[PDB]
Amino acid sequence: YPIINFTTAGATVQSYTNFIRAVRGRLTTGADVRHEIPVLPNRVGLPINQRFILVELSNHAELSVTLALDVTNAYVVGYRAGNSAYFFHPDNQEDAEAITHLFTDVQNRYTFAFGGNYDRLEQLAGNLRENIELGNGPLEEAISALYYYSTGGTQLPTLARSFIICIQMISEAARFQYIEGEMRTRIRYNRRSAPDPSVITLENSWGRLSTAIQESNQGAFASPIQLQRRNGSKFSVYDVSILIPIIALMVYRCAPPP
Amino acid sequence: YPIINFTTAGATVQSYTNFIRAVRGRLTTGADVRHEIPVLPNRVGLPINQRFILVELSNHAELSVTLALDVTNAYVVGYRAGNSAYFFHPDNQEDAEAITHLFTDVQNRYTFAFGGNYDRLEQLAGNLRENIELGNGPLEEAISALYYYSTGGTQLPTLARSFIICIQMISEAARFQYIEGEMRTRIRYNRRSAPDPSVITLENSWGRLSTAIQESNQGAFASPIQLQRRNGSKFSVYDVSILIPIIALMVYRCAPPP
Repeated sequence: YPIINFTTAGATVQSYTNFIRAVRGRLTTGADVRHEIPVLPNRVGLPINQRFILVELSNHAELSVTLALDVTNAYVVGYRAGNSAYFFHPDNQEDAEAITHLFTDVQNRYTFAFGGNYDRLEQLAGNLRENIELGNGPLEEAISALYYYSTGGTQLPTLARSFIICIQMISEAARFQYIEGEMRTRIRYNRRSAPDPSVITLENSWGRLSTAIQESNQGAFASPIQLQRRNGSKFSVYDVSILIPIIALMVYRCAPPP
Repeated sequence: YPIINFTTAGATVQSYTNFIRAVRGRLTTGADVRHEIPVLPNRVGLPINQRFILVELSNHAELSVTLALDVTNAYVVGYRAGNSAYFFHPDNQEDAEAITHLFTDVQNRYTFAFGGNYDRLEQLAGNLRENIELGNGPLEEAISALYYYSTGGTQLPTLARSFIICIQMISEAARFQYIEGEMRTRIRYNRRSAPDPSVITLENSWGRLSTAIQESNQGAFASPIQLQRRNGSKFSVYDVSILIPIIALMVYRCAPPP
């Protein structure tokens, strides 16, 4: 499977930008663009040989970890650290079967009993997304926490907090140009901050937006989608136009009409 | 006032294309673009020195006539042929006052008792738009009919039929890329044909479309606009997106929101 590498050591908005750009390029085929927004491959018919891409993250402590992303949704399915492999609980049989093709050479393959959705992970971490700080520093630390879990070194709540960080800085940033933009700013000023309501609402709405756009009438939504501005105020979306510069990838919801 | 010249003598899709492109360039300031579609100047505040542009049409018989277009709507207000000037009946006082600045040097200025809208003109011509043929040949003839009206040579129904032709090949073609496209085809194959339902519906809907677009929610229309395909079948418009490559200019309906 394709591997993309990134290192938090001495990262810059440019090195981070190139990274997210490469991930997007690996996730999508260019075969499906809907209102200038690329759609991810459809799960039905997709061969396993083209089901995942790996992201090898390294940090300043010289520790490495490899995350596995499912190409049909940009979801982090599991990771490899040294000799072990951990996978979130598959939510179906095809998925439980697909992940058997990953990190086939690791000696210890483990499957968590919990899944990788935010609700579960915020529960296991004891903090909400609004409270977990994002930035290069938090990512640097997450690579170590994820790495040392494999050696008895990391606690369950820290494993969960670390995934929450990795998922927003990689998968969420790859899906939304808006969110990747928020990360680039944290990196530029070396800030470390929790995500505001705009980031969180977009994260929560990715699937609804992907459906609304794909089933819009010439780009017009049948019913508006309410989002939030950085200052917490509501803001309705009625057309795919305002989202073109905000959303980068869409999950496959339906075939395009003639 | 700016003058654009066109000659039907030996015209080609290219010479016709350059012409309509030049007219559009004179009509609009570039100061107002709404969803990638230029909006014509607003009548309120517009100085008379920037109220019109003249189109000097010449034909193979070496006859010339100069049409006057109102910049705020691309409407043909009148023409000059030799020593005389004819103006459709102004529908208000500012307009009756504005046209007093045109063809000030002609010796005989006449103002028709009828206006220049299609309904009136189809009545005076004794035929509907669907029945009057369009092409370079029909335009060539219209320049002569319009020219000889000034010398007792043309009959009222022929004057009206000739305006109907000039207006669709100049004003209507300048407003819609779609309609200019239909003319380019007539010219290329030297066809001469009456306009189909698609052309006519677009002509009829220019003002509604200009309002719907300008008052759309992020490009979404509050209520759909029904148009017709070349084969007479209805086709609903819900978003400004499908019109971007169809409509070239819009009449000013309202100020753009923040």
